[PDB]
Amino acid sequence: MKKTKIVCTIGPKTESEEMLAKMLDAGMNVMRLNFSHGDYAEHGQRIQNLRNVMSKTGKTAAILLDTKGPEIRMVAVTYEGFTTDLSVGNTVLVDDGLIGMEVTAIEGNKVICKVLNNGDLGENKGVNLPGVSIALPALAEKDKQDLIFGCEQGVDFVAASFIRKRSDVIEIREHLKAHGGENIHIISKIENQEGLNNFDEILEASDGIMVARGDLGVEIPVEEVIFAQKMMIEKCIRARKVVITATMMLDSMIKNPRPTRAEAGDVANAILDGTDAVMLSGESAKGKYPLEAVSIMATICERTDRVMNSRLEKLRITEAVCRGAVETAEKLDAPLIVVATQGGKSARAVRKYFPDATILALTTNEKTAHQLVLSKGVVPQLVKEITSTDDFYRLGKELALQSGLAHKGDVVVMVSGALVPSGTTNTASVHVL
Amino acid sequence: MKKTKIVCTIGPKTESEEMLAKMLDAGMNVMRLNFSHGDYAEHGQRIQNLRNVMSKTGKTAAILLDTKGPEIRTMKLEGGNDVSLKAGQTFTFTTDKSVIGNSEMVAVTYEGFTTDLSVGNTVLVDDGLIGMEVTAIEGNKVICKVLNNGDLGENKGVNLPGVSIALPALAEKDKQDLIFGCEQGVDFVAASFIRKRSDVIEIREHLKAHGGENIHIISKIENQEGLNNFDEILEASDGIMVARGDLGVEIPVEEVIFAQKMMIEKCIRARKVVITATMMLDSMIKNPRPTRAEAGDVANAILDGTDAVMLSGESAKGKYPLEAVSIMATICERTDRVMNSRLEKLRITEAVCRGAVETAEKLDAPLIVVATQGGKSARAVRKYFPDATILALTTNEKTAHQLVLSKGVVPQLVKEITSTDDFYRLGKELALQSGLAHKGDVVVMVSGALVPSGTTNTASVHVL
Amino acid sequence: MKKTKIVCTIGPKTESEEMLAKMLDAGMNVMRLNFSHGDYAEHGQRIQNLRNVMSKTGKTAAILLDTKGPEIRTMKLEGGNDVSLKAGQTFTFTTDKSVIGNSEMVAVTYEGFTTDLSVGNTVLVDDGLIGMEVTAIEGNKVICKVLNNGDLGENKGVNLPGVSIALPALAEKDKQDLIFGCEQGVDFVAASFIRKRSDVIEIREHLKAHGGENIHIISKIENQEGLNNFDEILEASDGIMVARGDLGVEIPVEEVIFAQKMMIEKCIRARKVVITATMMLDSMIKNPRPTRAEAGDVANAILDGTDAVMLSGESAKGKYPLEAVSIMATICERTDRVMNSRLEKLRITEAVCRGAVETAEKLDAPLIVVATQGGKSARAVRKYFPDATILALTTNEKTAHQLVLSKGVVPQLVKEITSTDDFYRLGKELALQSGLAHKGDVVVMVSGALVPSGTTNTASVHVL
Amino acid sequence: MKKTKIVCTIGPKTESEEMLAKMLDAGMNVMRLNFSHGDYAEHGQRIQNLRNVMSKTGKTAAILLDTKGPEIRTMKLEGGNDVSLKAGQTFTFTTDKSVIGNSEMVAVTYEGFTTDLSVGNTVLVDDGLIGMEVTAIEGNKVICKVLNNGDLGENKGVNLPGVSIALPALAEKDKQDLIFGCEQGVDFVAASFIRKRSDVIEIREHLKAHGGENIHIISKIENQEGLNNFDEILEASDGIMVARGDLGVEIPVEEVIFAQKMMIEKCIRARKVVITATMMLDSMIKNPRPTRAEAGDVANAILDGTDAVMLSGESAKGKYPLEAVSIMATICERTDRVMNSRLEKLRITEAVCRGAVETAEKLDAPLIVVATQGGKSARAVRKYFPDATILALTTNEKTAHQLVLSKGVVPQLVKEITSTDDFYRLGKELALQSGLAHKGDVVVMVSGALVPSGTTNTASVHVL
Repeated sequence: MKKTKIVCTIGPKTESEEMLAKMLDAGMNVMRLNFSHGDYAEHGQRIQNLRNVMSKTGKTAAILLDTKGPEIRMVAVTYEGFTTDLSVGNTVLVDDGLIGMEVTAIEGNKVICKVLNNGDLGENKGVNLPGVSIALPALAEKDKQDLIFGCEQGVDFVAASFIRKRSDVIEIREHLKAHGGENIHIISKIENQEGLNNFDEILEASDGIMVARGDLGVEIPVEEVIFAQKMMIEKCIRARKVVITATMMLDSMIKNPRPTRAEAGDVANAILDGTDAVMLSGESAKGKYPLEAVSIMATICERTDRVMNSRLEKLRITEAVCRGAVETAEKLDAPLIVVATQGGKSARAVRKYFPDATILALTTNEKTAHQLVLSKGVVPQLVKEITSTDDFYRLGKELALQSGLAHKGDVVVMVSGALVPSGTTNTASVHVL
Repeated sequence: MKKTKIVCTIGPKTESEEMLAKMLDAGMNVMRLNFSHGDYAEHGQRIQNLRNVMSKTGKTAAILLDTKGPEIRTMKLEGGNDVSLKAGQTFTFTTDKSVIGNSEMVAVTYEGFTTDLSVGNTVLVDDGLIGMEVTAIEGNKVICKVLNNGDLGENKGVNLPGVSIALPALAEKDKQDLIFGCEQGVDFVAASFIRKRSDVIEIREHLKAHGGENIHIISKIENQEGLNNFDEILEASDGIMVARGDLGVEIPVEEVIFAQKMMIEKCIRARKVVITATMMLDSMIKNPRPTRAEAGDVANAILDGTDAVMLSGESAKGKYPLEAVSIMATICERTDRVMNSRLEKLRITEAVCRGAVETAEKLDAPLIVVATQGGKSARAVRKYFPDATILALTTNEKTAHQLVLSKGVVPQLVKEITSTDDFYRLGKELALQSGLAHKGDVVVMVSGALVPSGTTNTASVHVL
Repeated sequence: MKKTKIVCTIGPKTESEEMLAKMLDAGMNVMRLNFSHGDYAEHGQRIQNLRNVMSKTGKTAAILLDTKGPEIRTMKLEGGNDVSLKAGQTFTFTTDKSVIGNSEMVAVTYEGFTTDLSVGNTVLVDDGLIGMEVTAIEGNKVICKVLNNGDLGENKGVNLPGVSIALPALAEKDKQDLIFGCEQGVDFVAASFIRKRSDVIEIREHLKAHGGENIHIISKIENQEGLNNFDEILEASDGIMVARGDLGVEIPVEEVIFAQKMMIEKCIRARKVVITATMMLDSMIKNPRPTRAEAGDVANAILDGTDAVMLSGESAKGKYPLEAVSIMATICERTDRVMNSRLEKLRITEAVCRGAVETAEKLDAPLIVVATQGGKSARAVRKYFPDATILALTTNEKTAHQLVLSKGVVPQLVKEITSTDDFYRLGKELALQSGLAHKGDVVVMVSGALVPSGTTNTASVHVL
Repeated sequence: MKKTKIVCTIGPKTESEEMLAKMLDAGMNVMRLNFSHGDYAEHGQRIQNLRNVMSKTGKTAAILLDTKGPEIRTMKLEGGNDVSLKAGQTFTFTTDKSVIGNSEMVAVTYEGFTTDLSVGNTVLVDDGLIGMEVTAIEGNKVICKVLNNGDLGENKGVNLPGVSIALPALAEKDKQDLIFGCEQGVDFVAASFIRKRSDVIEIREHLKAHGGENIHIISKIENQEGLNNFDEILEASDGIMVARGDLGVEIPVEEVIFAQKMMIEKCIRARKVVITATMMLDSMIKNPRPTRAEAGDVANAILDGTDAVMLSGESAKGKYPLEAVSIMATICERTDRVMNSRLEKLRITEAVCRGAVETAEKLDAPLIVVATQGGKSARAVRKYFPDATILALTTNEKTAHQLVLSKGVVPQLVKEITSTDDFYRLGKELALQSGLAHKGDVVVMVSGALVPSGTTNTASVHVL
């Protein structure tokens, strides 16, 4: 059964309970909500329906909120500081890369440029200032209400748009914490050369990364974009942080109930690079065939996961422990690695080595039972309490057999923290069911 | 410099010497002649031109003749107008080549469309535009049921999943194209729609009848039968062309990457070339820049491990053909750059050619000089993805051109090589001459010695 | 500090408390009681002196009772006068125990001497002093030709190299000695002349009979038959004593090293103690420094991988016992200090314990703390030759004592460990208080959880 | 069968063509002439005797000159009677070679005794028989306190544990020995008591002045100074002899094995021969079979990786010199048999030669044919302990001689090789001819090509 997770952007064609239950069945794991449209009571109801389908069925799913972030769209440009922040020689581009201009003069409220290439300029096009740094907040007074709605509803993840550096992340995170959303994970969307160059620092600040290669492409040389993707997936796998692969996934399916062979290859290679999750935007949100897309997407995942291997080859404790747990599991042919988590780090720590076995992750934490839904190959499980290391062993032996994920006489490797604080994974323990 | 080779389909937009020189200058290595169109006088000239440029410049290049192969076409419609088909509708295929079609029925060029197809099977028209499962067969008719909405034009292609189409390996015309190619002396022949071992042997027997015994046969796997017979098809051929677009029509979508990755992997093991072909930078037929999706697709096939990536319409008829070769070259360069050598029943040649590459690497040699007759040893070194350029010395002119298709090899025609010490002596003179290395560079040299041409058996480390 | 354990034979010149305490200081770990000698009253006070030194000092040692064994000896000569035998002469052994021998004939204590032997067989008398070849077995006579000049004394040992001897597993006195062994509650019994599995089973039965079921049987391999059946013998035993001198008078000399190395290796694999025993520092029976060659042979046996090295008469009855222990122990520390862990069907215990050592090494842990009931999981950890010391906590005393014989384990006896977390709390307390580790140090802790005695399943890492 | 080589000391009881011939049959590879004994006529005849046997049989051997070397000895006693020294007594050595001593004073041969020694230093006399500690040095007297009881005889050896002695590199008769050594064209010279690089540089200059520039210098490491300077000594030597007995009287016991194994390790890595030399089978001087412990000591020295193992008194002045060679050789065959290649700063020869052994093993080659001018490539391929035999081809007869000492090489003097292919051609003729390999065997062939003497840069695989 598939291991990599499917994020499905849900809008009004798909928000019903009956569809949401269908889409969970087809392999949806996370509802993405893209607040570049809609009204709050609509969205608020879109959440409740999923949360109803969840009670009604026993399925887990996570909720992820998208923020739009900063934009810049003789023509008239939205951004008043355009003239300040641009510089002589700079390369402006309009309409996702279509026309490139080089800045010759800026006088007053005017950036006068020389057009470098032919193109048909229209209404409301994108302006990209590659290199150039923009003084717009990561999170402007306008998208901030989106966030607050998000904390209020208690979404699991926030994907933040147009992240260019550490500071940006920290400013999304200081917002959330101002409103009770401190336990909400931030996924940073690298959509530009600046964010790209600042990735390692964007990565230490965030909880994950959304690889938006479409957006990124506009800004950097084509022959660099896959390599950006691969690097960022690899850097995320190492850090133990979720990474979604997001843009241009199965786009044809907004018009067709079957994907291009080049889309499928492109989704399969991202999974092979090592993602946690693959994303469906309009295919599930606006298009004519949303349940078709989730289902083909799920067969691509399943077919791809199932040929992939484990990945075992200062040195840290959690790293030694969790690498041994997976090495030992596969050695002993265990179907499962059963893990105790508070905030998820150690289910994430095990997953980093791409286990054959399923991670069944026991938490008493609700947010982290949901959040873990976005981690590759992980099945979260909310438990009432784990009182001791032997209790954990005893409980997880019950839930493993009970899970149907293993049977009597199966070997199961159990991973947890014992006499340590939350941050750490420190003991591994093999058991026969 | 780029190690993977670029095969460019030359058309009349590119066939000139001044444009062919530019293409060799942007990074084209192999000229593909698509005999699904054109004529012998034209292709004859396209050949002479390249041979002229290669003479004019001193560049090397290979010439690949692509066969059109067996097809099933639907034929003509009433008044030559497209008809609109619709789901659940009965449609019917007729074997009568003079029945003109409408939205109820067409005729198909293939006389055994019934004799072969079977009640229940899938029929797809215009490269999978329209799908249809069979519900009956009677007489000269395949009575079908239409599964989705489309418009049927005239003369469309028919893809018959599963159906062992008993069409022959060589078309009526295909034989005369092959004969043209033997006469012209082309280096490779890429043969379309290879379903089994016997299909290969039928092209090889054809070429052998005509002085083509030394021509390499690149089999195009374009359907499920060919896939299922890959290992045997590969034992029989000299290389493989992965046709992704074609296979995409023929097999489930989630299988194609894996059909590609699987075929490239086995080609490398077999020491035979592999071209990754359809659906590369097709957008560049209208656009002077590629998709991010396209440049990505290309990079992943180089990373999978191809020898060569192929330009079709983008260099044959597209509006921006020199741009394709250049961005296709920068993608190559960029990708090879970050690739590693892969070193981790005995075979003497595997043994020495793996050592010689592992040593090159440890000693930081710029070059591996290899001595070949038919290219095997240079192909056997290439199998471990050396960092080092393989400079391969031949006295055989054909295998000198043929070798231009292999990854990161640079062929060089030499007068004779008289002995093992002479090889070492001559290859150092040419290694310095090549500008691929310099004084005090180490150079591993690979060759056979007191052995027949099959075998590569000795290696030698030299400081220039 | 040294990791390989020293077994010291205790006799009357070193049996005192003051001396026992010095030797414990020098490196003694195990007191061997050789029952070739002494009475039960002596060995009893011997055992008592050591127990009082352990009381008074908190040192732990073990007590290993070494049987004398069944034997074939020659018996009494005319007048008690040694005789000189000549190369080539005839000589006869007689099963007849009444015959007072001379220059032509002796009696041997073994009734089955004619049965066991064969024409062509070699008989060695007095530690291979004299050899002879069997020329005819007639009646109660074995008639031989003398292979070399030598002097026969009374009551000499006989070795039948290559021959199976149907002597019993235990001499009569041996059975009477073993019950004393049970009474006294010794930790080990080393059983002499072990030839086959059945011998070991017998011995186990005997001890089991007298409440001695927790006493470990160390099988002494002293000849070819025993070497032949070593695997099935090691299976039935708790460990092995490699008696090199005996093997050297029984099997070809060039074989004895590989006998030693094979048996230490299979003991390590089976997770069972091995003692390297005879001919260690015998020169120190007379001198206060060992030979160069003596020092090398001990060192090589530790590098082979023994748990323990043995002193015999040079700590029991020699003139420099305390110097023997000391230099023995300096060879020990010197050799241990340069050995490496050994990390490279699959079981749970082996998987866990090898992860324990491997992780310990990676994380620079001074200590691996194990909780044992019967000693196994300390021995399972010891198999990989860790750099860390193994603190092994038991509530079981006999095992706390037997674990003293195991390479580089520091046993220690505890009230109780109630749970797995209790274990990790307890072992950190004792790890710090042991002075083996200090605050900041990592400590890998190994145990069994929700499993019965047999099994080591879990492992935790902690910083002190 | 065996690969490790045997140096045998030839003395009176063994010097005859009949004897030497059986010696060679039994395992002898090198004749050691020990120049602590015997006039030049004697050694001259032994030299001739051996060269006769070789000629008359086609056998190869080498001849090695073992210098006596510089010494400190005690001198003459009153009336020439042994004096018994008592522990705690005062005892003085005098630099006055006029004095005739007794139980309180002796003269020594060494004038620098007083200089080199220090209060607190240990003096040993008669191979460690009596030890003493310096209490004061006054004038030409080193006043001591005797450490243990013993009879000092006359003309006894003195060892100064850990003291740098400024005796010269060479004794006066040593120089005259080395000149005879040159006239005789011996193949090696094992120089005695080598303690710093400058000593070797001297011995080399002496041989060079007498036309012995082709003679290899084996440095004997006999004390702590030699050991601390072993890296630069090894570097200026062609090889090493480990004098264990002497190291035993000079450095801490527990340290001697390690000194051995270190020095064997470093000679392997350096591609220079190493001989393990003293106290191997000394018991066999009086006895026809060796000791268990002696057998073990030889086997371990072989597993450490020696080229050669040395006999002394056993073959020179023993009772059973041919018994000794035989069991030594059985010990060799038996141990060599169970050892493995060692495959697992970036240089050419090391790469080619590792690859060759590496390739030979993969392909199971019985044989590696090497072409050598001064033996280096034989010694380079030997470094990895190939399973295969090295058949080493030279036109140089000295190296064909010296290569006799290298582990598992079979020297072959050939009339020429004119090219690399000429090599490959001849190496198969000889490989088949040699009975070592047979039709169908793989044979790996290693040489230099387009390179001067120093370098091994080409390897080739051939089927016979």
